[PDB]
Amino acid sequence: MFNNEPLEQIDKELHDILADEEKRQRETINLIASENLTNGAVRECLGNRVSNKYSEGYPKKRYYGGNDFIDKIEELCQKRALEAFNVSDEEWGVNVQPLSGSAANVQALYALVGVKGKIMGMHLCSGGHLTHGFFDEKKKVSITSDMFESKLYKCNSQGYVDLDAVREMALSFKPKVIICGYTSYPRDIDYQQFRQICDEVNAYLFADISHISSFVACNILNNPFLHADVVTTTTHKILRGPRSALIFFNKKRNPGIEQKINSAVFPSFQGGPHNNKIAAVACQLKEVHSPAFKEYTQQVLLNSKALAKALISKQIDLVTNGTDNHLIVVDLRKFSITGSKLQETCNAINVSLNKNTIPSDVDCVSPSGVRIGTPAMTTRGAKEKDMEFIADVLARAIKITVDLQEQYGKKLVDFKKGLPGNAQLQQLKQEVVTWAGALPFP
Amino acid sequence: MFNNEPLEQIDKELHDILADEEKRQRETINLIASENLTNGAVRECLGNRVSNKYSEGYPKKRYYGGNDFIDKIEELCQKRALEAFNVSDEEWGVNVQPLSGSAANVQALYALVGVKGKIMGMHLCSGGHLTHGFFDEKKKVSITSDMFESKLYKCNSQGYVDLDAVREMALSFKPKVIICGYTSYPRDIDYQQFRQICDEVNAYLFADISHISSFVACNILNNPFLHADVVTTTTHKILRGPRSALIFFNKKRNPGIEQKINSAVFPSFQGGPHNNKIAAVACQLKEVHSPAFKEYTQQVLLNSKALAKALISKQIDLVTNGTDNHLIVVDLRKFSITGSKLQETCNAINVSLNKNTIPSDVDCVSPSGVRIGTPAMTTRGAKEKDMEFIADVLARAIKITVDLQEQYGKKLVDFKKGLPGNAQLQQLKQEVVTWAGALPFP
Ligand SMILES: Cc1[nH]nc2c1[C@](c1cc(-c3cccc(CC(=O)O)c3)cc(C(F)(F)F)c1)(C(C)C)C(C#N)=C(N)O2
Ligand SMILES: Cc1[nH]nc2c1[C@](c1cc(-c3cccc(CC(=O)O)c3)cc(C(F)(F)F)c1)(C(C)C)C(C#N)=C(N)O2
Ligand SMILES: Cc1ncc(COP(=O)(O)O)c(CNCC(=O)O)c1O
Ligand SMILES: Cc1ncc(COP(=O)(O)O)c(CNCC(=O)O)c1O
Ligand SMILES: [Cl-]
Repeated sequence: MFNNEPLEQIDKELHDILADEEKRQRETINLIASENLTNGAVRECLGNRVSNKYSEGYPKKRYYGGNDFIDKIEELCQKRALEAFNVSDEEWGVNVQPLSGSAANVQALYALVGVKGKIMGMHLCSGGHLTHGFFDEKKKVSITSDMFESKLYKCNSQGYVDLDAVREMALSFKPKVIICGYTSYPRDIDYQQFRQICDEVNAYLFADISHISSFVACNILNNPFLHADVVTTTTHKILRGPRSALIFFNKKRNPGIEQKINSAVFPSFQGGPHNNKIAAVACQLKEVHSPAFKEYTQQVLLNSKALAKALISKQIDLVTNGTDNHLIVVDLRKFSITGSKLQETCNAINVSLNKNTIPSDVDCVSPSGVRIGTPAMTTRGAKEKDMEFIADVLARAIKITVDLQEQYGKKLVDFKKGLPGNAQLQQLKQEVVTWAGALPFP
Repeated sequence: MFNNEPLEQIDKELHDILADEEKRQRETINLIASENLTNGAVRECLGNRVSNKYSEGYPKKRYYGGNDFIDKIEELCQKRALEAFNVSDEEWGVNVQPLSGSAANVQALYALVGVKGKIMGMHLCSGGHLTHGFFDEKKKVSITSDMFESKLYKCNSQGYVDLDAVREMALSFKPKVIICGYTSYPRDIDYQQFRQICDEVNAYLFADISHISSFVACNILNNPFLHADVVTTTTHKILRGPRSALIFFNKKRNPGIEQKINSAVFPSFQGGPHNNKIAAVACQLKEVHSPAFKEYTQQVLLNSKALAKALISKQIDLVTNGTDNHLIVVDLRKFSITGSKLQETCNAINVSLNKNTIPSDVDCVSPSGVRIGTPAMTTRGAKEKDMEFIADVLARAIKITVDLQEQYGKKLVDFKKGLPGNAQLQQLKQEVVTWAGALPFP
């Protein structure tokens, strides 16, 4: 007593928009550091009938009948996750049920410190995530500044983590958790140094490696698993999985952490797991452990380096003057434009990026930079030689933005009046489209 | 630089388990009150490339480029949602970003009362959800008992909500929110009466209609939208959508509630929306508003009434002695067996149900009932006449359970040694498979 005609038939209205979306993705230079493109197999898992099953709890201990094959999927995903990050199931545990990065983080922090517990994270404007305790004088923007007592460490004026500031703050504030691993941080992290500050104050070491996970799995960047108590990561960014998350926990350093984290995910926060996600994660984690995926990840850093190098060669300034990873933050102060303007300009030419703060940004109403990254385009086969074009396209967009602002003014509503039908923008779009639309698309 | 082989080729291990899961779903009598089967259209949305897009924020106010077609999908889903529940966009608003029911509830409660705020919900044992403030003597089991101050009202010894007890509790405790609408409650709710109790003590009325949503839309059961300040619902149960949730809020009764709820969902709790979910939710919400779907939902209640009636005709006791909705709770005290034993027995014959408390239960270690429901089997085409067969199968399972406990003992670990290779169970399983396997399966 259901309707089984295809999407296109049942809902032509929705099917048009999705078809539109697919054309825009195919025809965009996607430079969002946190985006990627999933393969057909990951998307086959996400559409699988396994999302019909309620399976609250954990393997073998399910509050519903008929969970025998769901248990195998969930245990396979845990296995592959410990394999991907080169950890022993004797020493490390992983919860695979968290619905996304933000949920995973609030859950993991709750497990460690409880309500009113103290945490330390990097400030938003310095590259930290919302879920690392972010707040404003005006309000407690994240739940992690409200359900917990949070304190925020800033980076220095060059953009680097200042460990002397982290230690000083940890000694006076005495948090139970210090969060490192970030959202728009272009350098690697001295986890050992964090571990040393946490041992000093008897605080847990939380590493959120969502943005850099693939590097950690492939041994290209530092490994927080040598030093960290908890490691969270989303699966949808550089790792190239579905939208989901993983909480890793060190049983050897913290006996009984396993039950606290598992009880935090369920029944404290979540109800039913999303088994289509877990399937999809299982599938991508198998790809992650092959040497082919390591080649992809290597290519991501090779593209990021080149893209950084080409922008500097066109007199564009970068936070920390470079990158150790997949992402760059461009400082736009020398052109007297905002990242909010460059994002609209770039949207008009099919270039996807985001506005981003820089260390000198006092207020998020006008961020002075944009963040870009290479995972997505590296998935489409762009090589090092291809990065000069992207750098040229971004250079041209900055210049057009400067022209548009001169003509129409620094007010954002006014600036947008300048964009539609602009002949250079139409010309740049056409160039962007022709190159992007040519690339392999999963 | 990706692998585009199909799922079967890239990951044969995982593909087999999923083919196994599909076979088990096809050949199971699924009586889980919270489960259903999605059509191929909803599953096409869930596997769509729209899940590649980061779109943190709300339509038009997005922190990333390239969100033009995502904004249309997200505004289409909100529109279709308000249409489905027969509310005007001038008086009612809806957030469509919550990842699941538990998230929706914690977010909505936070919006209304904040950390340390006071809430009242129905106790777990009496049919309430975990997210309605559930705790026990030993621990704050749900975050809704810890981040909030919760108190729990019980149903009477017959299983019905005791409004007198809710009034008494509200006057002494003075909560800021009262939650009604439940997980294992077999009757309809007098929301007006709740609205009257909330106006007395200036509390918000929260209706969680996850289990009865299709009835509320189709106008078969009482409508909490006439009375409630907030309505939450999952989209994966009787409504038959993907795994997601909706928060509805009453703008007329509560000017400014829109911002509170939207900011609670993001950036307080969540990060990026899962756009494949929102597409999927959009698709099914269109079906929900059709006359075909009302027919389905009427059939759910016609099946549930008949199933109640046939079980009573075989001397099986039901909590409240019947049902006004899609679900029944069988009291197993007269047979001296537990619901945990009947769940295993039923799992051995491909009958999916869950163990469930009844009002006399003092421990969730030994629940005295099972909950069953008709949405799933109703989706497979089962009519009123077919409920006698389901009732026959359940009666036989209870009888076999009694026999096995007699032979092997009351101990749960001992009882399971009875189940494998049991000739009658093999006979019953075979009978279950034959009827289930033949039905229409989306
Ligand atoms: C949207 C989002 N989520 N997590 C983030 C962001 C980022 C972000 C968040 C915000 C943000 C989001 C919600 C609330 C607030 C507070 C406020 O509006 O004052 C800021 C703002 C910006 C920008 F550039 F507009 F200033 C950026 C970006 C990755 C998009 C961010 C930065 N910078 C960091 N560090 O992390
Ligand atoms: C799994 C789950 N989520 N929300 C529920 C449940 C239900 C449930 C939760 C629980 C439950 C879940 C987690 C933690 C606890 C506390 C404890 O184990 O002591 C109980 C137990 C049962 C049962 F029957 F085993 F006793 C049932 C069922 C729908 C499965 C439930 C009941 N009864 C109610 N009212 O609501
Ligand atoms: C370090 C980090 N942790 C957690 C999250 C949360 O992920 P969800 O969106 O799945 O909640 C993000 C999101 N990253 C935002 C961005 O870089 O675009 C992140 O960058
Ligand atoms: C009334 C109610 N509200 C919210 C939720 C939470 O939904 P998620 O599982 O999607 O978090 C449930 C789950 N229902 C459990 C059951 O009846 O089987 C529920 O029954
Ligand atoms: Cl999903």
